[PDB]
Amino acid sequence: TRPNHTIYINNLNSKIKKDELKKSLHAIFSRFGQILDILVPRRRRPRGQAFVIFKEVSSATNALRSMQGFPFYDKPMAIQYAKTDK
RNA sequence: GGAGAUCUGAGCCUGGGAGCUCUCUCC
Repeated sequence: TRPNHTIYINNLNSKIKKDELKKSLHAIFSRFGQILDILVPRRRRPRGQAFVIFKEVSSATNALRSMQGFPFYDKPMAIQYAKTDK
């Protein structure tokens, strides 16, 4: 995997509802750059992962570095570059 | 077809979870 516009965040707190996770993510990650969209996809079992698509790859890079392992709803975020740019 | 829905619909697969397929709702 290599840098791209989208970051993949797993290990989120599934106890939080979708909309509240999307807005918290937007408020914290918008600090690094303009965000085009945030996806919290529906999966077979409790959704605990999201995609944040920044407008500039530089924003995804600093975000990936700064917020790596940072507590988010009492759970440390595990951040990656998306396998496929979204 | 499109858009949504399960810690609050479901069966498989996985067995150190970015998997597949259904069902339902709306257009």
